[PDB]
Amino acid sequence: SKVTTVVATPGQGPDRPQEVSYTDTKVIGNGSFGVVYQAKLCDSGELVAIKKVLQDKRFKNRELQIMRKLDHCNIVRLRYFFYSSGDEVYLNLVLDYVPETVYRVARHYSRAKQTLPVIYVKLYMYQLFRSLAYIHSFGICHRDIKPQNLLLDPDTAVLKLCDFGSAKQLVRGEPNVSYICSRYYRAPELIFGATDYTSSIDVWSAGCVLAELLLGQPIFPGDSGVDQLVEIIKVLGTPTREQIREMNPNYTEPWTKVFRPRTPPEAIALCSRLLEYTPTARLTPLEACAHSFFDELRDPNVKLPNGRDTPALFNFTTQELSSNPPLATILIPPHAR
Amino acid sequence: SKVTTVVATPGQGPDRPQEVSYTDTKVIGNGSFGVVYQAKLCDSGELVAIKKVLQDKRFKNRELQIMRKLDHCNIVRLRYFFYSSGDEVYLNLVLDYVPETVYRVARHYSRAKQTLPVIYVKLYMYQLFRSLAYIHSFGICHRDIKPQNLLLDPDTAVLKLCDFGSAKQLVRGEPNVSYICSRYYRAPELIFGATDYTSSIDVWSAGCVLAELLLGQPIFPGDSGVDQLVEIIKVLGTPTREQIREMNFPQIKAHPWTKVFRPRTPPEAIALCSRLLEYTPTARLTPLEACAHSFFDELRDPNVKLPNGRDTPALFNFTTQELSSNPPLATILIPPHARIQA
Ligand SMILES: O=C1NC(=O)C(c2cccc(Cl)c2)=C1Nc1ccc(Cl)c(C(=O)O)c1
Ligand SMILES: O=C1NC(=O)C(c2cccc(Cl)c2)=C1Nc1ccc(Cl)c(C(=O)O)c1
Repeated sequence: SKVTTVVATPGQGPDRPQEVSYTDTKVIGNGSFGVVYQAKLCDSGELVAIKKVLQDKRFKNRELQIMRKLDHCNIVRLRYFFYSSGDEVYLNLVLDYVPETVYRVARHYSRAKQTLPVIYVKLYMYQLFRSLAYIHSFGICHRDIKPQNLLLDPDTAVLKLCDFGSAKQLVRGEPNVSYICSRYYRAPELIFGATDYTSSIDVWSAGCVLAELLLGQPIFPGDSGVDQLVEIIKVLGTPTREQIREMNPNYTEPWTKVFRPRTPPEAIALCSRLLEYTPTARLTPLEACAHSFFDELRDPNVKLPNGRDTPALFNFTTQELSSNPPLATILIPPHAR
Repeated sequence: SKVTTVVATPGQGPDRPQEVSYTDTKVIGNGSFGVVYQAKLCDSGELVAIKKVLQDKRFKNRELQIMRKLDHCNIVRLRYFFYSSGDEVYLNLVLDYVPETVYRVARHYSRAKQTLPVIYVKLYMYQLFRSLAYIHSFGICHRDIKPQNLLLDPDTAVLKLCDFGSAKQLVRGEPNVSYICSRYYRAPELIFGATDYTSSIDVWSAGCVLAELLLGQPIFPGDSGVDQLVEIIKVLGTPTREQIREMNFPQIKAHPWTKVFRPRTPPEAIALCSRLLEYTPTARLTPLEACAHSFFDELRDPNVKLPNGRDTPALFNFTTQELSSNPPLATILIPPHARIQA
């Protein structure tokens, strides 16, 4: 059918635009400040997604700047970006296409009264943590970690983090808005309105995703900040004054009984280390990958339930390990090339 | 059949302990910080609600203290309150029982593609505003105005505000937490984390309820603070710096509200919405000023009746306390035929 041709700029490297053509354009949903479509590149016949947002024009788009700077196997990649109109100027990001979301998958198991096999919970959570160790190493915080922003390829078990419309370089000393991050996944300090939060808010969110995958429903639900805190308190106990001071300095004023009996002790151990009141006490993304809960992924014989091999899991780079190099000794198993 | 008898304290009358007996304790759902049961009073065979919450001896119950001082035709009345067993202490509040909530009713119309007949939108919204004018006159802010806390009697069209588990006396100068209020109904200043907010946050919430009833769905939805703001901006335009300062993004302009609602929607309803949903807290109408808005002129008509043939509920029995906010408004709030000597 219809073929659109544009002059787009590659996401990485030399700023040397090239002609790009795509076809079969259908709307595939909705993201942050725009609309995501799916289309097929004519040259390679490969499927891609195209996010499209209105552009300020006398202002540089922050999502685009953060994206042109990332290259990781667990993050959707910016392939190109170009401008289009409708006066109104539109910015178009040409990203990797991924068929499913962790959201929709978990829901399937949920209404069928089934619980996602723990092997997948491991594969998915591990990859999310690698992606976080990576962007954090650049001082970037996603600020919207929730199941809906976790894409999955069903057959390969590869997971990619997406939607960077809320991502931001967090600089010690500068303040940041506290109204970011979706309900159920917001870290306590965000609920208490803190504006001096660090990247550990992403870890709390990830902790909520893990717990949700093991539980079969959100662990800290609530229509208001108050309700959510009541849920959090029911599990982490009441915050000591010291703990309240470390989340937000301007306040105003078991863990096994939580999950079914089958659930592995490691999973619960990891949860408790992620979901902590004190921001500095939560594990770092990298420290999480090296947690025993992921030891099965480091087994040489591990395979997917469909018979296939696991995705790339050990191809760590120096950038990725910068957070804490000595961890390579665990992160990279003996057999791994 | 089982029967429970307890010695409770009247809700407002002088402290003369009364023996109360009830039967049929059945669960009706979750109220903030507790569970609410339904029960039938033995004698009158009248239904009541009983909100049971955990009472930690360290402090006195703030919801209880607030409700004991309240008595208005559009607010749930605290009939009696007594303590009970559990190894913990449970505070029990015997409240008026009302069969439906605005949430459930707007929902039936919603998942069937119809909107609530405007006459009902008027009756319900007006009563909500009276209830707000009243508690605000005491300096109390509900802080959780949403469809689920708006009870309705189907036959009489009477509306009662409930769930005061978040209500608080707001004192100029003292700070207040900003994580109160349910998503979709939070005023901008709350989203921006403000801690010096006034009772006008209840008005913003009420504005969201009105818009929702006219629209058939929430007017400012969003899973995050950011999303909600984008929705608010799409309609109120971008906040000027001055407006941001009084409260404490891809710039968009003023959105003619009429584009927002269905065509057929009354100009008065839209006018009222715009005057309620304002960035500047001090610019939003007061509860009382809202009741006197032209959108409610039909309720002041002497011939007005309910679609089921019945008369409208009490709407003009205003008290001095209620009007304290601005006495001169009585001249409009109390229509002529409501002044005819008996
Ligand atoms: O294949 C994709 N690459 C992407 O970058 C995204 C994506 C997903 C969420 C937000 C943004 Cl900004 C982009 C894809 N998919 C997508 C887009 C919108 C929706 Cl609404 C859904 C979905 O939930 O199914 C998936
Ligand atoms: O008849 C009632 N008197 C009341 O004060 C309440 C009520 C409603 C909401 C919160 C609280 Cl704390 C009490 C009633 N009803 C009620 C209680 C719980 C639920 Cl969960 C629902 C409901 O939504 O159906 C209605």
